[PDB]
Amino acid sequence: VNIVDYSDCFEGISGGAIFCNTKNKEYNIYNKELIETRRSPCSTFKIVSTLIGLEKGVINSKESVMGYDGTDYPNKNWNKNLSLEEAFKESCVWYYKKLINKVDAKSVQNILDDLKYGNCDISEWEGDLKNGKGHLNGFWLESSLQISPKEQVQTMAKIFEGDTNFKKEHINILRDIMAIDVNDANINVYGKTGTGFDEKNKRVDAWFVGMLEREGDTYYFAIKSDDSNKEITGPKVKEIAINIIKKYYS
Ligand SMILES: *C(=O)N1C[C@H](NOS(=O)(=O)O)CC[C@H]1C(N)=O
Repeated sequence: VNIVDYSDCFEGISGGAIFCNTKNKEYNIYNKELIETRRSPCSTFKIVSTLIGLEKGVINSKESVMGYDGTDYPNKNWNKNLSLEEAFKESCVWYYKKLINKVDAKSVQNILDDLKYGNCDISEWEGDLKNGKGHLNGFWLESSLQISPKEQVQTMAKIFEGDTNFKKEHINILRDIMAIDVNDANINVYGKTGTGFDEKNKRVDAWFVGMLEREGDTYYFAIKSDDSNKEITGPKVKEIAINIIKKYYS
């Protein structure tokens, strides 16, 4: 465990980072207190909910559809019968809500328990209804389920090193749809953003979680901001994460 200083890449934004290479158990940690603090995963839960849906047969491939019903949404790309790949990349809430609501709560509880997914608390299945957004809510969106950045990395490692019971075919579907382009062909980066606002503490939950492959070595990582500035989003923390990867992990 090496404590490191990534502050320059954070460019004044409050946050922390953890990178882990499980081949040589080297843990690089910036802001240890924050890296161990549990918070809502927000849209980073799509990594796990995709695997749940695949395991239960609700979806089957990166083409799979969830039967769009014509409801009007402000994001143009949500207004279609989009595939799993598109729903993941567009963070389509209705698709992932419909997917998870086809799965019984005990199945979800047991999968989160097996993954050690933070507090594994799905008690508020409906999510944070007091925000007024109704069915555009759930236990993983600023609600009962909470996970620390370190636990995110531990979960990512368990999944992608083949240490869970999820099918290898399903893990490869997730790998494919998580791949991002960082304009450097010598590293393969995979990840997912998440954005929430913690109404209790007046702080954002801005995430980028994923993995980095660079010539035989693999690093599992989680970058997290808790800034009070509502402008700080998942996509913004992904930029920060990419800056760290290019500076320290290339
Ligand atoms: C996920 O955190 N969410 C879904 C959607 N995409 O967020 S992301 O760009 O950080 O991946 C909008 C924000 C949030 C939500 N409100 O559900």
